[PDB]
Amino acid sequence: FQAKHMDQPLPTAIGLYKNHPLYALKRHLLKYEAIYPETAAILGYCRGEAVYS
DNA sequence: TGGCATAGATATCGCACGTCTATTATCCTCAGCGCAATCAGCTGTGACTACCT
Repeated sequence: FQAKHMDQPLPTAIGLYKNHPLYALKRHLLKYEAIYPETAAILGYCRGEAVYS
């Protein structure tokens, strides 16, 4: 099931990345949330925005 | 027959509305210091009495 889920390239809507464990966009990060490491792998690009786990 | 203007279906991000929890100061009340008019003991005054000449 995890392998099948990873087969999805990226959702079509930026809003789908909000508070999503597999999506986790940049703008949606809360006050206490930060990307570590800052050199993490990019899962994809949605409308110019990089996707991180 | 072939390329592109234009009408249809579908979301989509930005903007505003309803709601909550934070991680270290403020406010009544009592025992101990004061200020203002009587009253008793210290001090001053008058009289009793032993002592010296």
